Amino acid sequence: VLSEGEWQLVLHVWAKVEADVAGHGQDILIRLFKSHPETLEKFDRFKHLKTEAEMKASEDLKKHGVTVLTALGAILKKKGHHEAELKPLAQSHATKHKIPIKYLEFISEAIIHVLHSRHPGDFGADAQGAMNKALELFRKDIAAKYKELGYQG
Ligand code: HEM
Repeated sequence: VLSEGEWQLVLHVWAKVEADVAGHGQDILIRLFKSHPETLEKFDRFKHLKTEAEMKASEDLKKHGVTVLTALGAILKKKGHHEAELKPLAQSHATKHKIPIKYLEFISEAIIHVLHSRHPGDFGADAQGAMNKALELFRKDIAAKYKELGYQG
């Protein structure tokens, strides 16, 4: 359970992300695909992209980065009370997209790296720890729905 102070650190940096949702979404997905190429293979939509420059040039990738970060921002702003938001996302990711929980750990690492690069003054160690706690809570609650559905592993 995050404390109020931890949530304030999370949402303070997140309000900065929202100034350029699309640039953040591109940077996070590109870092994910470069750091963990098995993730790119899950996207029929993107798996034709073979270089970082091709990834940066893809408008469709930039659009999907916005989709992803808008869903995550709506979850963070619930401060843990996010059951209604996670149901459909766990269901699609487990049963349609076939995304292991581990790959959610990988995207969490990419989010934290990009927030540290773009917002160092608002993303000191206290805020890095709080965001890590918020993304761990996200993964914990998604993993429980995966397990219900027979996909935790
Ligand atoms: C912060 C974590 C993530 C969030 C908030 C998120 C959010 C979303 C949203 C909102 C959609 C569109 C609606 C839906 O299908 O449920 C989507 C689609 C999708 N996501 Fe995620 N996602 C996350 C992580 C991942 C990861 C790690 C992968 C793969 C490694 C992944 C793979 C996909 C795929 C394959 C689609 C369908 C893309 C298409 O063909 O249109 N997601 N995601």
